[PDB]
Amino acid sequence: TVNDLLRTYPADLGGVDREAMARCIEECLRCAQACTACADACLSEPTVADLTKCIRTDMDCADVCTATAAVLSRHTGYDANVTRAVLQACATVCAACGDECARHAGMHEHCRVCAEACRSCEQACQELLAGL
Amino acid sequence: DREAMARCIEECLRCAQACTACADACLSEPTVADLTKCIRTDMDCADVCTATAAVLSRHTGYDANVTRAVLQACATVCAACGDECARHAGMHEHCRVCAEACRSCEQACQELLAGLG
Amino acid sequence: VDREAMARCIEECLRCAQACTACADACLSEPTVADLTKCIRTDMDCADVCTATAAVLSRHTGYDANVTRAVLQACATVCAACGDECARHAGMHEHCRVCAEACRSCEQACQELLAGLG
Amino acid sequence: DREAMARCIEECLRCAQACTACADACLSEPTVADLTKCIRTDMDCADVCTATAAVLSRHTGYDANVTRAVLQACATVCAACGDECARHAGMHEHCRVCAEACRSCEQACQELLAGL
Ligand SMILES: [Cu+2]
Ligand SMILES: [Cu+2]
Ligand SMILES: [Cu+2]
Ligand SMILES: [Cu+2]
Ligand SMILES: [Cu+2]
Ligand SMILES: [Cu+]
Ligand SMILES: [Cu+]
Ligand SMILES: [Cu+]
Ligand SMILES: [Cu+]
Ligand SMILES: [Cu+]
Ligand SMILES: [Cu+]
Ligand SMILES: [Cu+]
Ligand SMILES: [Cu+]
Ligand SMILES: [Cu+]
Ligand SMILES: [Cu+]
Ligand SMILES: [Cu+]
Ligand SMILES: [Cu+]
Ligand SMILES: [Cu+]
Ligand SMILES: [Cu+]
Ligand SMILES: [Cu+]
Ligand SMILES: [Cu+]
Ligand SMILES: [Cu+]
Ligand SMILES: [Cu+]
Ligand SMILES: [Cu+]
Ligand SMILES: [Cu+]
Ligand SMILES: [Cu+]
Ligand SMILES: [Cu+]
Ligand SMILES: [Cu+]
Ligand SMILES: [Cu+]
Ligand SMILES: [Cu+]
Ligand SMILES: [Cu+]
Ligand SMILES: [Cu+]
Ligand SMILES: [Cu+]
Ligand SMILES: [Cu+]
Ligand SMILES: [Cu+]
Ligand SMILES: [Cu+]
Ligand SMILES: [Cu+]
Ligand SMILES: [Cu+]
Ligand SMILES: [Cu+]
Ligand SMILES: [Cu+]
Ligand SMILES: [Cu+]
Ligand SMILES: [Cu+]
Ligand SMILES: [Cu+]
Ligand SMILES: [Cu+]
Ligand SMILES: [Cu+]
Ligand SMILES: [Cu+]
Ligand SMILES: [Cu+]
Ligand SMILES: [Cu+]
Ligand SMILES: [Cu+]
Ligand SMILES: [Cu+]
Ligand SMILES: [Cu+]
Ligand SMILES: [Cu+]
Ligand SMILES: [Cu+]
Ligand SMILES: [Cu+]
Ligand SMILES: [Cu+]
Ligand SMILES: [Cu+]
Ligand SMILES: [Cu+]
Ligand SMILES: [Cu+]
Ligand SMILES: [Cu+]
Ligand SMILES: [Cu+]
Ligand SMILES: [Cu+]
Ligand SMILES: [Cu+]
Ligand SMILES: [Cu+]
Ligand SMILES: [Cu+]
Repeated sequence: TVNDLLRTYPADLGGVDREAMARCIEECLRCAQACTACADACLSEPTVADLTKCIRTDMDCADVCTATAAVLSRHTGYDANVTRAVLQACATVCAACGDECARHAGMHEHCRVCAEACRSCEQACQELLAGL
Repeated sequence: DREAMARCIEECLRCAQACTACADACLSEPTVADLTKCIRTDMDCADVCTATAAVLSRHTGYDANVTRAVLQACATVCAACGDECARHAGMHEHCRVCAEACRSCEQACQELLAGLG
Repeated sequence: VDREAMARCIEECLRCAQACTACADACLSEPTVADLTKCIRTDMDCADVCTATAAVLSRHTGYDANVTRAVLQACATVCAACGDECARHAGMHEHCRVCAEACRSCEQACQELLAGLG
Repeated sequence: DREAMARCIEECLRCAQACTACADACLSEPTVADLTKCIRTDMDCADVCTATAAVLSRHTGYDANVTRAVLQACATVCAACGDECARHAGMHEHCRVCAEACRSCEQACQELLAGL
């Protein structure tokens, strides 16, 4: 669907890596879902009081990944400054979320899944950023 | 159900992205002046689906009234967006793709809504 | 006449979203966080729906009363639920008292607009 | 200083709403074909300001790198949106109002960023 809409856009996109752009959008949507699920699972743990930083960072990562996917999906009136700045924010938050979840991943499968999604999204954002 | 909940969350996030992409494609059409209702409805559908995905991710069974009310709003907006994009789908492949994403999301929301009661 | 009520509801929704996010964050920092998890979840839901609602209401191009009423109904429902949950903790936590007042005010502004359309 | 954080959150939510309204107003102009970059940038600014308001509401000082990165994105988008709307502000009152909201938000985000 993401690649579909990208191919039907009514103009040339410059020379942005189209396949990398589509991959990053897809990763951001998967990552947002993984983060929201991790936040919800942490909230239901009896040890929730020890997982508050994890929860907060999950929520931040979901919000930024959702914003990022939206900004990346838009090509009209493209502004490299905005796109680069949002990708950099997303990479930073995904790295932070990955770090926090990795600390709980031994104990909680939900944080293991979330950490993998965040690392993958971090890498897809960094790759797109380098390719612009 | 959990599996149906996760399917609906995924559909909502894809739908929001499809609507954003459709709005942007419409905005770049030379005939943009004829696509303004499509663009506005896409924007509404993106905002409601984004909210819906977030609300559903935190669903616990407790206060099903909230979940049902949000699902109903989402189904309604997806159907409206699907109807508008379907009008331009013969001419614009982006609206065809968007209409399909909205119908899929509409159906996933209706299915989940029926399964909560 | 719809427009002044629409603007009032948009303003209420933005105040409500901020109050809910602040309440969720304050609950998260309480030593008793384990007892406030439903409050936190509902605050987050109310912030998301109020932000969506304010955006839908701000748009007049290609207006469709059915969509607007459906979103307002969702918003009214979530504000009422959030108001109820925060009211349970309002005796103990000032943040939940403030949030409950914002949600009731937003609930009422959404119900008023809904009745006036439809 | 927590009051500054709350002020910035409020500004971000107002800015998102102002951008949404400007995008909608532009969409209804007969000259919409000339306003597409304004509309697109308004939509980006709404999404980023919405994200920013949420991130800031949960800020604890722990991982300041996240908050700073988000504020930097927000400042950049608000500046871009402010620039584009300022170009149409002579002709469209909606873009004048939106440009003022974006400049205020840009400045509040830059100020907060410097203070962390
Ligand atoms: Cu987890
Ligand atoms: Cu569509
Ligand atoms: Cu509200
Ligand atoms: Cu509360
Ligand atoms: Cu409310
Ligand atoms: Cu991501
Ligand atoms: Cu994530
Ligand atoms: Cu988690
Ligand atoms: Cu995350
Ligand atoms: Cu993320
Ligand atoms: Cu990210
Ligand atoms: Cu992440
Ligand atoms: Cu995570
Ligand atoms: Cu975790
Ligand atoms: Cu996690
Ligand atoms: Cu993650
Ligand atoms: Cu991520
Ligand atoms: Cu990413
Ligand atoms: Cu949807
Ligand atoms: Cu959609
Ligand atoms: Cu479209
Ligand atoms: Cu369209
Ligand atoms: Cu749509
Ligand atoms: Cu939607
Ligand atoms: Cu939905
Ligand atoms: Cu929907
Ligand atoms: Cu839709
Ligand atoms: Cu549509
Ligand atoms: Cu459409
Ligand atoms: Cu389209
Ligand atoms: Cu369309
Ligand atoms: Cu469409
Ligand atoms: Cu659609
Ligand atoms: Cu949809
Ligand atoms: Cu759906
Ligand atoms: Cu609220
Ligand atoms: Cu509460
Ligand atoms: Cu609330
Ligand atoms: Cu709310
Ligand atoms: Cu409301
Ligand atoms: Cu509400
Ligand atoms: Cu509270
Ligand atoms: Cu509370
Ligand atoms: Cu509340
Ligand atoms: Cu509320
Ligand atoms: Cu309201
Ligand atoms: Cu802002
Ligand atoms: Cu703005
Ligand atoms: Cu505008
Ligand atoms: Cu404009
Ligand atoms: Cu703007
Ligand atoms: Cu903005
Ligand atoms: Cu900002
Ligand atoms: Cu901003
Ligand atoms: Cu702006
Ligand atoms: Cu602007
Ligand atoms: Cu503008
Ligand atoms: Cu304007
Ligand atoms: Cu403008
Ligand atoms: Cu503008
Ligand atoms: Cu603007
Ligand atoms: Cu603006
Ligand atoms: Cu702004
Ligand atoms: Cu700002």
